[PDB]
Amino acid sequence: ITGTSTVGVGRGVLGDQKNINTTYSTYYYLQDNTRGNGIFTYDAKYRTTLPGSLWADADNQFFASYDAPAVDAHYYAGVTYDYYKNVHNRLSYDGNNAAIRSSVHYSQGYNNAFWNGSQMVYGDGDGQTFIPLSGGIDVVAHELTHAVTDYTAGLIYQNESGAINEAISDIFGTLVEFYANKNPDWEIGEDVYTPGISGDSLRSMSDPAKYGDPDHYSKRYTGTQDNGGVHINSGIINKAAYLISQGGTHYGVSVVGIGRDKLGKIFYRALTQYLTPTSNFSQLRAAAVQSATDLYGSTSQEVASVKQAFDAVGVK
Ligand SMILES: CC(C)C[C@H](NC(=O)[C@H](CN)NP(=O)(O)CNC(=O)OCc1ccccc1)C(=O)O
Ligand SMILES: [Ca+2]
Ligand SMILES: [Ca+2]
Ligand SMILES: [Ca+2]
Ligand SMILES: [Ca+2]
Ligand SMILES: [Zn+2]
Repeated sequence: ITGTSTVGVGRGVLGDQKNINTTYSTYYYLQDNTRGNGIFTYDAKYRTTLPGSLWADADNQFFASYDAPAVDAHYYAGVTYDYYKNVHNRLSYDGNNAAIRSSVHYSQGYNNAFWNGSQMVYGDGDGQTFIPLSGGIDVVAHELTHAVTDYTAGLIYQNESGAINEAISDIFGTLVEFYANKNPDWEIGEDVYTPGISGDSLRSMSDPAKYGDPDHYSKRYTGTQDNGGVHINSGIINKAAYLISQGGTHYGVSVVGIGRDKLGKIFYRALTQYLTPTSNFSQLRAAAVQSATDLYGSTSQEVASVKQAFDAVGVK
């Protein structure tokens, strides 16, 4: 909408107060004009029609329980935009400052979030498996990263290419969580998953097997569930990325860690310069090796560590 840029205040899903960029024109709307061509947050009103209504508020204060998922979807989309711009010199998901749209209160008791080809969509959860999913910065960044992937490598959402697609979203979701630097970890979704159980998460990148996901190619899933295991076999790539950053010895193979920032540079370059819609795990290894070679040189430690990490997870 046309209006003037304003700054509201509210509370997110976890009860934390934050400022949000809004737009005033009769109402105060969740429209942040400070980033690209805007970040826009919508109310789906417990229905499944999308996007719903651009979120309107009478007083620019967003402290109601119903407001909390919208506050966090809007704010964490901003953080994710900042990460891609400041760290990778990428302007929004398309690289040309496309408007970022999110809808909250999608459906009833909906235990998921997704990118629908055009926008982000967040359920509220059923209150037992999940609380509203936009409360997780890693979840928000995971979703926006699907848009980045779709505009760049275009990895098809099935089998190995789809597991790479998922892992890319977990990797950058985690790197955005570290960028914001509030309780960062290598787990996915811990802030919104199972409010009655402490210490768990949807997936672990450091130990995928903790939640039944493979941590070696020899343990990959080859059935048809979950689009051929896209959220299962992502564990093999997530583990490789964790090893590249943090190091470790895994199935007897030692990896010298190079840190998060270099992990992000290597995988961002692989995603945007080398991967294709049909890339498999072996091709991802080659893309990561080439990306590290471009950035750091063929004789570098960074190249050596990429190779060790893919060796450790059985990907040649
Ligand atoms: C229990 C759940 C929460 C685990 C997991 N979901 C996730 O890990 C993440 C949230 N953390 N959501 P996503 O990967 O973006 C789901 N996207 C999707 O299925 O696209 C399918 C799709 C394709 C095209 C258009 C629209 C949708 C699952 O869905 O199995
Ligand atoms: Ca209000
Ligand atoms: Ca965390
Ligand atoms: Ca996390
Ligand atoms: Ca929990
Ligand atoms: Zn995903």
